[PDB]
Amino acid sequence: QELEAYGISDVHDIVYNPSYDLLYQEELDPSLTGYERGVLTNLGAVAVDTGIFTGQSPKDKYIVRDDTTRDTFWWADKGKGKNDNKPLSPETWQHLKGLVTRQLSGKRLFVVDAFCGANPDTRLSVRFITEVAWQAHFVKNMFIRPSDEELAGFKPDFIVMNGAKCTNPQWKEQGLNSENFVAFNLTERMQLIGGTWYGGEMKKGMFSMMNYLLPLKGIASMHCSANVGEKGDVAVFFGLSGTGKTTLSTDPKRRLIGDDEHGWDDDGVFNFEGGCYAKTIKLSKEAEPEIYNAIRRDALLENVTVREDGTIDFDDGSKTENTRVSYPIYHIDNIVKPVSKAGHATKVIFLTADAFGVLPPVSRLTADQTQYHFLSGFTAKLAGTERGITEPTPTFSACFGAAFLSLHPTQYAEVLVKRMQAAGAQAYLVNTGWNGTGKRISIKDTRAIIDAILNGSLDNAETFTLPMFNLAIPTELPGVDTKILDPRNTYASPEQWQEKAETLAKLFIDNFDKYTDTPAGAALVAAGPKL
Ligand SMILES: Nc1ncnc2c1ncn2[C@@H]1O[C@H](COP(=O)(O)OP(=O)(O)OP(=O)(O)O)[C@@H](O)[C@H]1O
Ligand SMILES: [Mn+2]
Ligand SMILES: [Mn+2]
Repeated sequence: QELEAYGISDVHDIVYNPSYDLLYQEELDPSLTGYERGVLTNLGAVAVDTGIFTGQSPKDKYIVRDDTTRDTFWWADKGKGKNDNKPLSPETWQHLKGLVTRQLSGKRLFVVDAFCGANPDTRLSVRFITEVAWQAHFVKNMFIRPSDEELAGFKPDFIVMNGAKCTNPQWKEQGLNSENFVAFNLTERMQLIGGTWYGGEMKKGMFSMMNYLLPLKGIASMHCSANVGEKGDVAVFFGLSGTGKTTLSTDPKRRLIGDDEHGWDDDGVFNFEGGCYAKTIKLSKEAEPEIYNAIRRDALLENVTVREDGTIDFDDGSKTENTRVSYPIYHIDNIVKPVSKAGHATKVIFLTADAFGVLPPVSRLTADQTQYHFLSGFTAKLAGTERGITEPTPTFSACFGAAFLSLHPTQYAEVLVKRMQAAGAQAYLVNTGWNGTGKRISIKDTRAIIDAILNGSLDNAETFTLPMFNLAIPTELPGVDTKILDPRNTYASPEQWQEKAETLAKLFIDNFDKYTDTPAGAALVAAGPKL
């Protein structure tokens, strides 16, 4: 009846609000075939393969262009910086909606109702529809699980229909990138998924919608982790994928607010999600004990290698480097509860994994440097590794998450700065990546830096200015190996560091030029690196 209103017909079996026990038994059903199948690991958690897609597909992301979105969305084709917000006609949207609704017609469907956003005043009431048990599990893990009371009066104001099993044969004619699609309609308030089974598309899809609606009513919407000390002091950690937001916010000395998506309104910082989505490549029990410990029944492992005897080879990246596990946030012992939110952040930390080996492990940023490095959104990676090559490859992703921005970067920078100023927050840049050794800084050294930021040690330290990037760096910090604080010390000579710094400075300078078409942007150039 109600499923019909969405266009899904002849649904025989409806599993509304599936329990964790039911999801466990659905995933291990021995008659499942293909990518629906789960296998039980010795840690008690079920592991699945997500299919050919093992990460987001930005090239398949489309947003319907209509009178509601025309003048507010950050469109990929309106010459305002590179992004993945590709415009979609309403007519083609109706075609994709027919593909997905027909695929889900005549099937057994899982329907998960959940919240995106910790606060009733700004949260989305999302209804997720799928025919794959582990997809419903993923959304039960990653979104906010309502109370029985909230379920009774649940009134969806966004529908996500996951049609991973269907594809679009009309895509060439329609000007699309492939037979797969991840599409959003703000008029009908719906997300459609076709071709990719990857659960991340639903998580980041609703993130992108929050990123669109929250700043339009004065609320920051942020790609960050967040935690809070006993005294109520809040830290947020920005950064691109793989830079350490989840690894480093899971800190037994802090209460976890969230690991990936947060808003910032008049009362403080608040988590969007009900779970965490940790990377498991090379996962070390000794280095990341709380994340490791979260891997138990009700956690959902993705694309890991599971041996015949049920043990996991966390080292094996053969399916993908992006091996993951999701778990409800209460699989972490020390968290904020029952509501994932706290006060205003006073520490704002930009994580970056600098494969060029130039940036210092830690530096406290000026106000202009904060805006400069927020708009720049830099990280890099050794792309040549499988070829035995050191191909440092830069990524500049505005606000440390341009793939999920629905508005222009400046709109996120503006509201972040307003929130920071009102709170007297301070910002820091942390290289969680490489130095002159050609190896990453150890997790142990990085946690000690984060400690030094949070407890005021770094603020009381004697500092000097790193040349070129003009970053204030400490001579020493409690519990941190002193040699690494100056990035020049791990090369044969400061001159060898300088050669790489000049290379990276020019990358930053070229990237930043697109923000200088305003007076404020051009004024920020002086805060960036100077040859
Ligand atoms: N010094 C370090 N600091 C943080 N992480 C490190 C360090 N050295 C290695 N790592 C590894 O880098 C990865 C950090 O990934 P993490 O899951 O924290 O990324 P993220 O910022 O949460 O990304 P996403 O937004 O995609 O979820 C982990 O695999 C971690 O084990
Ligand atoms: Mn993460
Ligand atoms: Mn993320």
